Amino acid sequence: SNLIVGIDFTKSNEWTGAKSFNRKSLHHLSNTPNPYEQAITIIGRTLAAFDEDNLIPCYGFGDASTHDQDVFSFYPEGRFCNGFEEVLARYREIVPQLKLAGPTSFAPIIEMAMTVVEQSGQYHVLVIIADGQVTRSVDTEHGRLSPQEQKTVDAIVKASTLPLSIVLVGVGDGPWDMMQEFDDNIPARAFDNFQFVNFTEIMSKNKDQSRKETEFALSALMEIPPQY
Amino acid sequence: SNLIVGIDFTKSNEWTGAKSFNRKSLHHLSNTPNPYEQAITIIGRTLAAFDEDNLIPCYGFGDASTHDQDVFSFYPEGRFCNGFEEVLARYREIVPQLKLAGPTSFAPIIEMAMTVVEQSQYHVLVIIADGQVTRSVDTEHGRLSPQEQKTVDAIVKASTLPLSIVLVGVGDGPWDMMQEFDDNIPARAFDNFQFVNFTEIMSKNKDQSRKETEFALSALMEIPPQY
Ligand SMILES: [Ca+2]
Ligand SMILES: [Ca+2]
Ligand SMILES: [Ca+2]
Ligand SMILES: [Ca+2]
Ligand SMILES: [Ca+2]
Ligand SMILES: [Ca+2]
Ligand SMILES: [Ca+2]
Ligand SMILES: [Ca+2]
Repeated sequence: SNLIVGIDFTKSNEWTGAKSFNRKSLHHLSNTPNPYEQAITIIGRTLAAFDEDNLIPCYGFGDASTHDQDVFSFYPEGRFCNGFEEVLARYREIVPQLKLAGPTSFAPIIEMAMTVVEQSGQYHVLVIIADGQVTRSVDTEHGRLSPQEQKTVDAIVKASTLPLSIVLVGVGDGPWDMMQEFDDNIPARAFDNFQFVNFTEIMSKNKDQSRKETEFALSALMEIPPQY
Repeated sequence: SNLIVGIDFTKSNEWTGAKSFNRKSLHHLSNTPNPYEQAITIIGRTLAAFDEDNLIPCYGFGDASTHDQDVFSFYPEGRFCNGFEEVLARYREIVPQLKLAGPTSFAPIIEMAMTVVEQSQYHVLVIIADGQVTRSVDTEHGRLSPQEQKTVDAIVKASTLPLSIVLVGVGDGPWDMMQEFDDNIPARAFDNFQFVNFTEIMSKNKDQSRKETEFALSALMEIPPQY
C-alpha cells in the first residue's frame, strides 16, 4: 500500500478553530503546533508504516492559486516528500506564502489521487486533512447541492471503482455533518471508499497521548478492506 | 467502549505450542515472553486504546479451581486491572500458582462478559486461547460435546447484546472449531464472533508495527458498521 496526502487550505480554516484552537486560524503558525501540524505529526508516527517506500505525494488545495479547480504539489515536478518529517517541514515553509481561499471541493484532490493510482493500479490510501467545510448551497436555482458538493460526490463515486480508499482526518470544530454524509451515505458508490475520523475530538480525550494516537490510527484505517 | 479479557488456562496449552513455541508450554514463564504474554502486550498497545477508562475486567478459566464451570477474576472482589501493563504483570504473578486443567469451554467467560455488559455502550470480549475446546465422539451427549454445546449456546445468547467476541488464537491450532464459531453459528442475531490467528500474523517477517496494526484491524474487522 502507498499513501497520498491532501491538505485543505480554504478560508473557512480561519473560523473553524473558534472553540478548539482559541479563535486562531487552524493554519496559524506559532509556539505550539496547530491542528494540521499535530495531525501530520501523528500520521507520521502511526500510519507511515503503510507507505512502502516512505515517499509521500503531498498536495494542497483551495488557496487562491487553485480555488476549487486544482491542487498544487508540495514540491516542483513530480517530486515527493521523503517521510512525514518532510511533509511537516514543507507544510511549515509553504503556509506563510498561501492566501487561503476557495470555494471548497474535494474533486481536485480525489482526481489527483486517481491519477496517482493510474501512475502506479496498485492500492492507495488518500488522506485528506481538512476542517470539513465543503461549500454549502442555499439556493433552489443551483439544483440540489452546491456545484462543489456535486463535483465532490461525483469524484467519490468515480474513485469507488479503483483500488483507492479515502480517509478524512477532521481537524477543528466542525460541524461534521457533511463528512459524516460522505462517510455513510453515498448511494451510487461501488463500495464504501470514504472514512471520516474526528482527529480533534480523539486527541482531546483524557487518555494517555500514546493511547489517543493509537485510537486515531486504528479509527483511520477502520474501513480499509479485509484483504489488507 | 470497554474491553474485557479472558485467558485460557487449560491443560492443552502444554502441547499446542509444539511447533510455534519449540515444544514448550504456551504458558511457560521465562526471560522471553510466551505467546499469551505476546498477545496481552500487543492487545494493550492496540485494541485497548479504545477502552474508555483504561480499567480492564480480566478473567481466567480452565484451571483446577474452575474447570469448565466458572471463571476466576484476576483480582479479589472483581477489581478491574488498571491498564494492560497490570494485565501482563498480574498474568505473570498468577500463572505459577495455577494448575492447568479442564475440560475447556467458553461458556463461563462469555456468561461473565454478558454480566459485565448488562451492568454497564459497546463491549469487546477478547478471549486469548489455543483453540482447543473439548470435543467428543460420543453422541449420547447430543451432536456436540457438553462444552461445545454450552459454548455455542452462550455465543447465540450473547448475540442479543452490544458485545463483540474476538478469539485471539495462540499456538499451533488446529483452528477448525474457532473458524466454525467465527463463520457458522445458525441461531445467532448477528455475527458476534471473530477469529484472529495471532501466532500466524506475528510470525510473518515484516515491520513489527505493521504486524501489530494488521492484528488490530483483523480483531476489529467484524465490529458492526455502526462503530
Ligand atoms: Ca472550506
Ligand atoms: Ca509512497
Ligand atoms: Ca464509510
Ligand atoms: Ca465510518
Ligand atoms: Ca474499561
Ligand atoms: Ca483446552
Ligand atoms: Ca465471524
Ligand atoms: Ca472472521
